[PDB]
Amino acid sequence: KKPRQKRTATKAYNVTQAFGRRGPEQTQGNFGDQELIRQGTDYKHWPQIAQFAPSASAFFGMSRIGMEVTPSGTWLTYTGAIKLDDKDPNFKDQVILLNKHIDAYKTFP
Amino acid sequence: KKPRQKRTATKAYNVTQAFGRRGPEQTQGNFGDQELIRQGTDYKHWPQIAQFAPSASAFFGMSRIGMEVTPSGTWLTYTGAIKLDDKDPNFKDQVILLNKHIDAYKTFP
Repeated sequence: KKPRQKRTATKAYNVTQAFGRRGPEQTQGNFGDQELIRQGTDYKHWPQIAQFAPSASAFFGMSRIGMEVTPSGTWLTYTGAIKLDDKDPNFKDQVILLNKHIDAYKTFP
Repeated sequence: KKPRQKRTATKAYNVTQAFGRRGPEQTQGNFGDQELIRQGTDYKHWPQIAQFAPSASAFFGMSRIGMEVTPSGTWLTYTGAIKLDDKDPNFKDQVILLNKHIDAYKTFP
């Protein structure tokens, strides 16, 4: 189907199916509690997470972009940081929501 | 206008105006030669670059997401990698196009 970076997780094709298991390794995603993992973009608070994701123009404009070649193939690398607005009246709710998903897999039964 | 991560660069609002000057530091973008800097999404080969940009779902599914509280504010950190298809006949040209823009800023004021 679609290249991995263009996939959209849903209830029918979830975060694990599209992007693999959450874990600690540099190759793994770490974001998502059990609800977000099974629902993807169907998750009730998805829009509040998607407001932090970069447009294509911002992805290539804000990030440090590189190319790394490994035994698995050729990779476009990306790093960066998005500053939350502490004058956003939703700031405190945004922190709480991001805190619920970052490394949430560590607590899974 | 838009938050930084949702901005769209164009000739009318360019990569420097939207995302700041290219540079070597951690929250400095390093991507784009003078033509892409000037034109943003009006760049003639923008679709060949944007094919590698992640969906919101993939950005939060693939990336390693962190939160840092520093003297400057609260930051959402992100790292990851997007696999190129080395079997795509277009692979060689994709690599040339990306490398044209990665760290181009080092060659001009």
